[PDB]
Amino acid sequence: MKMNQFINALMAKMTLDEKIGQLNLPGAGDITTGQASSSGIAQKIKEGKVGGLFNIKSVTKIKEVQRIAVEESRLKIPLLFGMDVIHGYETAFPIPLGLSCTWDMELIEKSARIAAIEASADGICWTFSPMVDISRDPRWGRVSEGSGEDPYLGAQIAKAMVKGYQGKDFSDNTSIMACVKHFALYGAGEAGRDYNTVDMSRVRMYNEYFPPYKAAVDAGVGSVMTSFNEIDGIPATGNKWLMTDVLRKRIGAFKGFVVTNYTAINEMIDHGMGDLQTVSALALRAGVDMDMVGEGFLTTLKKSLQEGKITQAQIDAACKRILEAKYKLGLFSDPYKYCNEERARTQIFTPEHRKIAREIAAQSFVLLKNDNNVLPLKKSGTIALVGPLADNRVNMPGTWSVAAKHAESVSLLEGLKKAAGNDARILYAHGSNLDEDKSLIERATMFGKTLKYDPRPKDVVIKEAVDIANQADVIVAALGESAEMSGEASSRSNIEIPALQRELLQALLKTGKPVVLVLFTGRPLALTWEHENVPAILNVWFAGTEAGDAISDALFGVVNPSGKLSATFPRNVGQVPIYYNHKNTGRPLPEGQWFQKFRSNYLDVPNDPLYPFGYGLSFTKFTYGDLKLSSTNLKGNQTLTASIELTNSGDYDGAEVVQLYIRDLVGSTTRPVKELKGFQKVFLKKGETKTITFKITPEDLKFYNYDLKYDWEPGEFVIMVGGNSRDLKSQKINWLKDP
Amino acid sequence: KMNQFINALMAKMTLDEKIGQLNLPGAGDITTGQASSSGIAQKIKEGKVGGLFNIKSVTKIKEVQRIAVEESRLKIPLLFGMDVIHGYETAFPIPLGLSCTWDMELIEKSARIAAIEASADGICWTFSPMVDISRDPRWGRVSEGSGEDPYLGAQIAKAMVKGYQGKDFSDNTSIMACVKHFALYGAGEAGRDYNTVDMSRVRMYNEYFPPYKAAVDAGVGSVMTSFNEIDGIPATGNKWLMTDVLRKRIGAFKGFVVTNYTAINEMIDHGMGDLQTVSALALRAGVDMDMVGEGFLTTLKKSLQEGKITQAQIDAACKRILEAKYKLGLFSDPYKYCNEERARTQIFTPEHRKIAREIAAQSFVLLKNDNNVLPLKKSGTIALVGPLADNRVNMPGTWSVAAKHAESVSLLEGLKKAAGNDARILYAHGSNLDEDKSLIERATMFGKTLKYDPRPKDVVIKEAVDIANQADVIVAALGESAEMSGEASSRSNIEIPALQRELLQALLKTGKPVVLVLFTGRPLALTWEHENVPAILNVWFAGTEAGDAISDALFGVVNPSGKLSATFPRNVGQVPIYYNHKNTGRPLPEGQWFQKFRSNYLDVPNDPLYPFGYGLSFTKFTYGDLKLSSTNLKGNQTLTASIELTNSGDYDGAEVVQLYIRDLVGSTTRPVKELKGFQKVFLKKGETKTITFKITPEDLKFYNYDLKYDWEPGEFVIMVGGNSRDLKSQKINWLKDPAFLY
Ligand SMILES: OC[C@H]1O[C@@H](O[C@H]2[C@H](O)[C@@H](O)[C@H](O)O[C@@H]2CO)[C@H](O)[C@@H](O)[C@@H]1O
Ligand SMILES: OC[C@H]1O[C@@H](O[C@H]2[C@H](O)[C@@H](O)[C@H](O)O[C@@H]2CO)[C@H](O)[C@@H](O)[C@@H]1O
Ligand SMILES: OC[C@H]1O[C@@H](O)[C@H](O)[C@@H](O)[C@@H]1O
Ligand SMILES: OC[C@H]1O[C@@H](O)[C@H](O)[C@@H](O)[C@@H]1O
Ligand SMILES: [Ca+2]
Repeated sequence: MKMNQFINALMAKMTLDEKIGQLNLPGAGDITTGQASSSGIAQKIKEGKVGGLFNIKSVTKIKEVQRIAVEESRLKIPLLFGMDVIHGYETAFPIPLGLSCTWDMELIEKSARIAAIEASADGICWTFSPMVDISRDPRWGRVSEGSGEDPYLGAQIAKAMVKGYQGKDFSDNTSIMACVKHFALYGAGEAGRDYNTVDMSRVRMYNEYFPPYKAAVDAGVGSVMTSFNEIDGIPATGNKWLMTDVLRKRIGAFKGFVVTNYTAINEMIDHGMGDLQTVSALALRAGVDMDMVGEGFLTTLKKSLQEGKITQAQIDAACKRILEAKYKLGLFSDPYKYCNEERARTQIFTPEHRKIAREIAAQSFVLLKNDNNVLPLKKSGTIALVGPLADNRVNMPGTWSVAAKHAESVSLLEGLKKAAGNDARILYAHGSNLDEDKSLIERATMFGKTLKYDPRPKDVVIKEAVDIANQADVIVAALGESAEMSGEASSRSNIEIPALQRELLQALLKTGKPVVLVLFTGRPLALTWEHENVPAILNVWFAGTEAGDAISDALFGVVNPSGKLSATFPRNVGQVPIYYNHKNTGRPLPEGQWFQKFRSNYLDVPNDPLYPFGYGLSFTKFTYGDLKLSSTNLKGNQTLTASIELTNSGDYDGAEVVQLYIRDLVGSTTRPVKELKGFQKVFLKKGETKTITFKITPEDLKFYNYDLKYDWEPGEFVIMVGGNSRDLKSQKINWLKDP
Repeated sequence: KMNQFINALMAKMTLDEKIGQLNLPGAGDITTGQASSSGIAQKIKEGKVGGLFNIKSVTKIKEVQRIAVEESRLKIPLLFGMDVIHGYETAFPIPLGLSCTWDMELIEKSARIAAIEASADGICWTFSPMVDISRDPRWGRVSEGSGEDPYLGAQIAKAMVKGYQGKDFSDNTSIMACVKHFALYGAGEAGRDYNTVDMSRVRMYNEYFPPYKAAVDAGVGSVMTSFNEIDGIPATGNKWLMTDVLRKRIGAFKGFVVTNYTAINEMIDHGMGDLQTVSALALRAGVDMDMVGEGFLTTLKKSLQEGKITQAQIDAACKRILEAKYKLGLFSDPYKYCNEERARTQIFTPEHRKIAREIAAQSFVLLKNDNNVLPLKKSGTIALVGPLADNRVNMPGTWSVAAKHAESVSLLEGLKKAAGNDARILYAHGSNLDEDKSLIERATMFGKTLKYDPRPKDVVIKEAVDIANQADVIVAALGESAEMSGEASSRSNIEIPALQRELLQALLKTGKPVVLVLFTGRPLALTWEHENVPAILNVWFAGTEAGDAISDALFGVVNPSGKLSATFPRNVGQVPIYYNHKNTGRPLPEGQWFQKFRSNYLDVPNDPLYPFGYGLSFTKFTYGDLKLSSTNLKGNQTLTASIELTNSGDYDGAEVVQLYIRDLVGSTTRPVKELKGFQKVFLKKGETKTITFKITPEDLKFYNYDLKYDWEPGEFVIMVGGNSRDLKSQKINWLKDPAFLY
């Protein structure tokens, strides 16, 4: 009895309403433990009207709910239990944007593995993750959930995430089904405003935005979630071209199912697509399989079928897909597969898990500036820790951490005191609130992620910090955003550090003491003034439940920072969108020659971002020899070997991310000045040299041309290697086809 | 006839002579007195020059044309072109400013006068109008266009072509127009000039193309390509664009295509290949004339010998250039536009300046007028303060290459004239343009300098404050310099320069009522100014008559009647923000900012500061309820929509009544509203008039997902008011007629 036979047999037993019921993923409402079977959701499950549920927590609650299905519904079809497990379950790793800066695919996969272990131990068998939306717009709150602006890096991370979640077998009780989102183009919302209109050409979609989604699918992701945005004037959720012709294009078949985003079907009414029945039929016809919360499928599909607006086959295909996911997950052989109390008791938020998170977090930090050897700090003397983010636990996990043990996180103050012990004195001061305008603080600290609010006049509180700082040999400024300043529906028209904090920072600098800016953020910020005036800048994103410890490992040099930016840091928001893989234009500005009239440039700011893609410093220094190519004249399907000597020429052991970029000089369409095509993170002891090697083939040269044909064209290419997208060793080559 | 004449001419022509017609080189300096031995002379004699541009003075142009007529083998005369953008010697407001008149008659007149002056000076071809839609205030070239709306843009494009070209090309008072820049130029990424452009086909057709199309339908003689790529192919080499779109219908276009300045050569930089390759690409795409770069002149013959182009491609391009010259009357009289007497009497005349002054005053947009600050009483004392208070050469704005910049009327000048003996005007610099001198320098190129005060800003501010304290009202002339906009004048910051904001603050702090007369070439972020300044008059850049026109507004000689053609954002973080937007699936209900999980920001409302079509008056206008002839229509019927407008204020005035239509449901998402009509009407104080609009299914059509141009049966909302924001509305139902389905 293989899957297809079993599933066909089952569906032959089902009524029309039961098939439709499988397509329903409703909101659950409150469920009183001890009386699940008589709760609001119970009746629906009993009537076969529920295919799955989500964001229900605890194996105890889940088992009982699952028992209603197994024992009290006619066919005893078990439910899927999903959740947003985004960057950890109870143990929280850094936010995804932070994790992507590790450029370490092993660590990425590992964090996903541990998340799956924890979530599955607590009854969850399906996560709405990874989010792989490409974005070039820092205003958008959701950049925190993604992996930056690059399709290659993004695609690599997609594979790592899906593999971590899903393992080699869906039926394993430590593996959960992943869900790539949000298909598609969500990250191009106009003016960085969440949910706003998206528009772009087909050729831009294929080269610049689609690749990460495709990587997830090729990796075997089990499901796909639709996006809130329209494309070509049709909401993704109702977009047949996208959901059928692209997603399920013959060769490269996606086998899983498509679930809508939260009431995305109903929102098509607001989009302007028609009434609930109309937009529901549109969604099903497009290839949508499961309806999240809005119940458009449940309440309208029969009427449409009776009216011949949809077919039985359409309903059947969607039903079968849901049932197949359940079968693959092991639910028809054991509906309680993911419900073991002892696993939940022993495998969640363990000391070992927290240790791994701590180690992973330290490798996500990006050191953006370190003048005059300020870092690492000596573990002696006195250290002043100042800022609205110095001593707060609940913000450390950042946004999208619904299952995290927020109140058990390690504050920076806590982590610092511990690491220092009796070797160094740690002094503390609030310094300032998150921002002037209390109402902004409030909407930025939703979901219980509150900060201590100081009712005293800002000058009073600053004077307090300055006077404390004057007693220290070095100041550590913990500034930046709060957790919920990014995330969903957290768009900012201003991407600077809040004025109040900058005013505070100014006061700290004026003490004359060395200041280290420890920066908390869920997005790229505009930091020109900070870069000019602060000796050392460490971007720690949001590091998770172990933030305080991981950050202290960095500060004292237990761990040498090795992160690299996966997204461009602009000089101001007026530069947006600014990104490394751009076209040359017909009037490029020669490097270093800002400003030039009649070139492509601004009157009031240079063209360069502040920090480019791939940027990141170390406590040590890395020296690149000259790029060596095995050939500069290639023919057909040959392999080019590119190699380079890398030397740790600094004072500390450390790792660096070696990056490979390729520029296609001439094409039938304009080609980007460069695109990432490989990378390698390597650790080097002080004074050690290693040969780093990349192997290139024509596959690395391919792109989607004007007719959307994926292929490469003969001609000249530039091969580049270095420690960021700007500082590169390069060499030109000629690559020819052959008859 | 023309066809027989040109065919015969072309039969006499050598390959090189045909190629030469396609050349539009830079001229280099031509010493008046020895044009026939100048640098450009030899090339003309050899038949290598199809035309020239930016040569000025009928005297010079006459002697250059003589070279072609008397000293070339076939005597084929030249076109003479120029950027006549908003007036020749008499400067009208910058285009964006002109757009705010919402007066198509006035607009056509300004073009008419501009053609009269240019043609009188030997010019027979203008690189105008630029009709690029833009939703990005950062782009300095918004100043050259007409805002963010396709319908208003299309109406203006039509009015401009009509004004220039008149009834017949061969009139010595008509010149050939050139709609630019085809296409999509105004969507350059991050508002940085020349930067990458990218969008969907369906957005192109509904949102960006219409103005270009109206130019063509109005009979524009030529089209200029743009610098941006499209779908990864530079416009100048984009065959789909230049041939499939531009020349889709039978005899739709029929004119010729010229490249932008070295746009072919720049395709090399784009990454499309070498000069020959990109030249051949351009010719195949449908480009006919090569501006400055000489890629056509130097490479076409080789490409032809190599089979990369065809003879017929060269012949077709050459043919179009000759037809242009034929239509313009050049083969009948190569000197037609070369009359010394016309040039002496018909240019920068008192009459022309008067008209410019009239038009300018109609282009101003009154953004705020609290507590009846405006209009000013012509009595007591008035303090004029700001870096734009007393400067002539900036008044004409950018793209005013033929303007009499130095003869422009400064604001101090106009005000003192108007005040006469009735009020005393007091002046003070207040501050420089910006705290950054190198920014000032680069923002005041092309000779448009501002006098620089080397004293400490605080000393100068105090100087102005002490003057202000002597006045009963203060007039602050602040904003941009002329060349802070225009080409390659992109700004990442769209506020009034910080130094000036600081000055402004010190003025308000005097307790005196302050009027902000704002000089700008772009929308600016003005939330703070709107919050603190009693009155705000946006004067754009009004031309050579700026001071007189502005003074007309200030004292109430002319009741301001302009309305924004582009949205004013609260900050650059909202960009792009525009009125004709999609609803999204999570729209923020009106008045409800902030709402979590709706489409909105944490730190700023969704609303711009001032919406499309916004404009105040010295008086007030009351709208009655919207009357519709029917709520249930079928097939090709006419809906009549009427409304009572009443002047309920204290002054005579005009207001622009705007018609918007919303298509509620569609096979694709439809914008929450679209401008579909307008009428500007003058009303005596207390007068009431019935404004009427005729609506048909044509007004309902759009380009669907498959790019089919059609309307769909269903509900629509008809809206009327003096704002894209404040409207009377009514829903209707419109069905197809089964009988007439074809
Ligand atoms: O001046 C208008 C016209 O100038 C064009 O050429 C520039 C050129 O780019 C620059 O190198 C030189 O120093 O100045 C000349 C003339 O100003 C420019 O390329 C055009 O876009 C511009 O419209
Ligand atoms: O909670 C996450 C989820 O909430 C969704 O519904 C919101 C709803 O918009 C709001 O009115 C209510 O107060 O909170 C609920 C749920 O907390 C929201 O629409 C989703 O996008 C969001 O992911
Ligand atoms: O929680 C389920 C879904 O809720 C939606 O509102 C979010 O946009 C998704 O990212 C999330 O997976
Ligand atoms: O001078 C002719 C052309 O020069 C170009 O550089 C400008 O961008 C065009 O708008 C202008 O018409
Ligand atoms: Ca190539």
